Amino acid sequence: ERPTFYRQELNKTIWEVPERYQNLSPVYGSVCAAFDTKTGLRVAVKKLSRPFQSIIHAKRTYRELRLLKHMKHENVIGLLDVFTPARSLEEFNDVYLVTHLMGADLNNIVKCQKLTDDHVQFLIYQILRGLKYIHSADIIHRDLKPSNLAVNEDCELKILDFGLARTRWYRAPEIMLNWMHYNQTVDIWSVGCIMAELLTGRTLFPGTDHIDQLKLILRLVGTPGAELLKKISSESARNYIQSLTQMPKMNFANVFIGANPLAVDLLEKMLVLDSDKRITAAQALAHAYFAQYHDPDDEPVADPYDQSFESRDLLIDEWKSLTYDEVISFVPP
Ligand SMILES: CCNC(=O)c1cn2ncnc(Nc3cc(C(=O)NOC)ccc3C)c2c1C
Repeated sequence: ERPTFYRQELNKTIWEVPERYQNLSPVYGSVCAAFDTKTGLRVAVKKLSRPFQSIIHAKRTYRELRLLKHMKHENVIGLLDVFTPARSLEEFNDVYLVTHLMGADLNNIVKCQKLTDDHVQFLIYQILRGLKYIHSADIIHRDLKPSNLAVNEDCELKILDFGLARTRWYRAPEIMLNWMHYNQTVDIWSVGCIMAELLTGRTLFPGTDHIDQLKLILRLVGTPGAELLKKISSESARNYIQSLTQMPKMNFANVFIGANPLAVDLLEKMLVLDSDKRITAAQALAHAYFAQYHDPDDEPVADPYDQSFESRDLLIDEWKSLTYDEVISFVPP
């Protein structure tokens, strides 16, 4: 039961999409905003770039599609559709993924603007809820930031681009210097930088380079204590820390002047150097800063997700064909 595609040489790249998708307006892939005719609903259409013209892209293509098909949560971007103009696995070299189009990202909401505590509470609460879900399926975002967080006019939020990362202002210090083995709280640190910027209106750690980034982070969290350093195996990481000039951790109360007391408590719990001791998503959800929204019975986790392919070393065409299977087997929500 195929459909009828049309061609749009607009962008500097050719778009070949189904009839229902009209008024393509451009906005690892090029994305267009478009108007779905079948639903009168505005969507986001993504054309994957050279999905199968390199082994890394091939695997990433398969990875992104599996994740989108499996993830069903109100705070995690969902897949409306996936298609290709190709009529056979031999013709397949293009992949399109369609999503809901939201009104704005977080990069603009705080665009030189301070929010209200309730606004912040609600935004951060949804990130944590969507994060708990993703983390439960054993997926980590890795590059969470204002731009991949999509919000609509009613402040309802969805997480974008998770699990692909397998733009320095939101990365955990341990994932930046490559020291102490990282865990899921790497996303918790990003949330910290985002929640802070949401309350203050300014970028928490607005670095100008890798080295200068660690500077700012350490200016606030203070240099790693003996407890942390003793757990750091990397010699190169140890040489760097031991070479820095000692610095005390600041009191977040005298940093986040005026913010709701509990906000500062949650913050302090999120912006910790010790990944071992950083609060988790599920744990941050139970925090009192969220008593108005917290609901232990409406904070779902993900059904088991088979990721074994991650340990696969296949050929481009093997990845290509597996994707083709995911494409044709797709059924809309
Ligand atoms: C607030 C205004 N902006 C938007 O609505 C908006 C802006 N973009 N930009 C890029 N991609 C978007 N969606 C998307 C995300 C993934 C994905 O997340 N796969 O990675 C696991 C896959 C395909 C698509 C189409 C997107 C949306 C929905």
